[PDB]
Amino acid sequence: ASLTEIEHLVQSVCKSYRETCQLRLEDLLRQRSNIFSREEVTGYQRKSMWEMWERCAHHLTEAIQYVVEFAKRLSGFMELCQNDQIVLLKAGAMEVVLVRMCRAYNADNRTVFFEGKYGGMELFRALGCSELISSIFDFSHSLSALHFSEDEIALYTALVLINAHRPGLQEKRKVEQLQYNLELAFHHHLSKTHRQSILAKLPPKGKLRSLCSQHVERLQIFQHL
Ligand SMILES: C[C@H](CCC(=O)NCc1ccc(OCCN2CCOCC2)cc1)[C@H]1CC[C@H]2[C@@H]3CC=C4C[C@@H](OS(=O)(=O)O)CC[C@]4(C)[C@H]3CC[C@]12C
Repeated sequence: ASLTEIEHLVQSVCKSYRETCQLRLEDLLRQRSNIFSREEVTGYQRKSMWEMWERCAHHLTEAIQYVVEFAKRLSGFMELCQNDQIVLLKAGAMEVVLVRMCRAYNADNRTVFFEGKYGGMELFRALGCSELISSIFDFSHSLSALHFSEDEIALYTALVLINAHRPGLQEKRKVEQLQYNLELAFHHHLSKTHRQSILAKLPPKGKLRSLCSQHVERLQIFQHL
């Protein structure tokens, strides 16, 4: 790859990310003081497990659909075979959503933007799996310490998705090549902006995977990508 190719790849990834965010960062930041009242937190906790899962499942489906659009606009992804596109999305879409969450996360009070306001992990009590939700909130907290720019999140999430070690891939070296060009792009961007230090601070692949619920993987969205 040339300097021109790598610079064009950086631009493509960052443009795709920009066009596939549901919410604008500036709006998310302005809304930080808009926190659910105790009455509203109560209302969420009052819902049945099913009622809460129906709401959350829909929001996650939408989030996943934005990740799919992100992938489609990523230079090189649509050139991979259909099997591999699907394998990568199945294994990585939720991981991308969990990274994207830090944009909607407020480290100051440990809240996430959800249905129009900020709320803590106690909003999600009716779902059960309290340890997992805590672990998810802890994960966003750790990511928040890095102070990612949007271009950084864009390049990092591209690499979360384009992982040549996902079991079930049928063009392994082709995915390896795209992954490598994305590695070049990410490392390039970080060197030029003097941000190489974040490489050592990024959570490992295994960490992201452990945060993905079985219940998410069973959502019908994964049969209709
Ligand atoms: C953390 C939360 C829970 C996830 C989870 O997995 N919890 C474990 C669990 C527990 C029980 C369960 O259910 C059992 C009940 N059973 C199941 C079997 O059937 C019977 C009932 C299922 C799962 C999720 C839910 C919604 C997620 C938001 C959805 C959308 C966005 C927008 C996006 O903006 S953008 O600009 O970037 O695009 C940024 C991200 C953000 C903020 C998301 C952030 C994350 C959130 C809060």
